[PDB]
Amino acid sequence: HHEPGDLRHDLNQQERATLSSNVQRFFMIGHGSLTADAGGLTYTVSWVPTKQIQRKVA
Amino acid sequence: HHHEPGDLRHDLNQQERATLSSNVQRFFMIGHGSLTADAGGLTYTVSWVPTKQIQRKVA
Amino acid sequence: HHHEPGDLRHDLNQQERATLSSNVQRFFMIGHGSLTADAGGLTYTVSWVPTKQIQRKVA
Amino acid sequence: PGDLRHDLNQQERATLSSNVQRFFMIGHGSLTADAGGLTYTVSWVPTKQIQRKVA
Ligand SMILES: [Cl-]
Ligand code: NA
Ligand code: NA
Repeated sequence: HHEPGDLRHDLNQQERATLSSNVQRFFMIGHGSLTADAGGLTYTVSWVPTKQIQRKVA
Repeated sequence: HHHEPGDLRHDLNQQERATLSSNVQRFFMIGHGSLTADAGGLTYTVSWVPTKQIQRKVA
Repeated sequence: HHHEPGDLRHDLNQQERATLSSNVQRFFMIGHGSLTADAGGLTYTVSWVPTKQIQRKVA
Repeated sequence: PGDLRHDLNQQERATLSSNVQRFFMIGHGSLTADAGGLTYTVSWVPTKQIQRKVA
């Protein structure tokens, strides 16, 4: 799988999996923005993650 | 009692929503989209063409 | 286990998609299309007329 | 072009051509058609080394 040079580059699997879950949950409970264009869909959401992760990415 | 936003999720059924949430989760895990440090926190953004059944509805 | 977008790729067979992926990798290496910055990250976009066979499937 | 590839070296540009190629196959991005022909677009964050350069 692709290894992007964004904030996931500094997180371990557990931490990345915690964040993947955050995003999936937010999508289900109505948070963020799902929009469509010519291309397809874009989902965007912002949040403050748990402190353990927040210290690492903030 | 979850918020029900008026974005594209407004046009989609529960199954369609659950499928897309799965796309978003997996995309996060497989390194797609962009995870940046925003003002106070994180922003995750990802773009994709959904599977055919959903594509029919959104296109 | 890959994502199966409902875009034109939905309508193409494995070999036609293989060929197009090659067309795209080639175009990138020879200066075609446009590689630009943000969205957070990179966007690459390229337009082209594919072979007559693929052409008929996609129009 | 005088886009980002202008400033990227051969290893970097090859890496990205491989990203683009793999993303096409794994279903990421958007393949659409016009009266023209086909358009493929995909966005992504490259490996740190390249992301550090283009951001
Ligand atoms: Cl948000
Ligand atoms: Na896609
Ligand atoms: Na086109």
